[PDB]
Amino acid sequence: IVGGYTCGANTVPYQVSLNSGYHFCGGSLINSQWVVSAAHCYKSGIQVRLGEDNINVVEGNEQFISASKSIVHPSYNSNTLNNDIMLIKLKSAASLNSRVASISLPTSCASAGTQCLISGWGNTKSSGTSYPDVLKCLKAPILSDSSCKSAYPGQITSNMFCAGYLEGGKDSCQGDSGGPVVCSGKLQGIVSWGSGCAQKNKPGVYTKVCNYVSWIKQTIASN
Ligand SMILES: NC[C@H]1CC[C@H](C(=O)O)CC1
Ligand SMILES: [Ca+2]
Repeated sequence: IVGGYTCGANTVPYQVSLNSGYHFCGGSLINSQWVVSAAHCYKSGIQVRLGEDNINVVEGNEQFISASKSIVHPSYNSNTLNNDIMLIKLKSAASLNSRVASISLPTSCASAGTQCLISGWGNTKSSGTSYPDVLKCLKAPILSDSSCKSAYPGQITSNMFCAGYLEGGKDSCQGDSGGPVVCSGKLQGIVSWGSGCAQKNKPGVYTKVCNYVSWIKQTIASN
């Protein structure tokens, strides 16, 4: 997260870290057994880390649970990142508490201009590299579809939206992939892709979760 702030320990209790020897992506807990992340975060051997603040220090509220299965969206296209969504099942149910909590799925899509919270352990520098260790947060609005498509002509599908600031300075960044965009208490986005971080006219692009709620619910119910 570039241009954000330190969330505060466990203030985003649905935020998870995906770990394969090291943190490599975010995700969002949607019930005690299931996490939603980006399909481009897929790999084998994932451990889901819940209740994290400092990802380099055991602080006492963590739960580390291996994934038993991953399900990439059937229509995911790795070249264009269309349908950049994946479900991860936990081998044992998380113990839900005030610091480890699920986020509700959308009942409808959110409007342009709605303010959202984006969070993650990614790079905090728009030029160069610095990783923060504690969870960073950013308040950012959903941008109009026309401004999104103007920023990335030929690349935005109906399964994507932009959020952030066309003037730059505040954005998601490397290592935030797969993490949440929450608006009005619902998981509306997944950190998906962009061009650089916090550059003018290059906002972050997010998977449009509201298009996937039926697939999420049916997939969880059958797996
Ligand atoms: N600034 C958006 C940001 C989205 C994730 C991406 C990635 O890490 O794959 C990097 C760019
Ligand atoms: Ca920790």
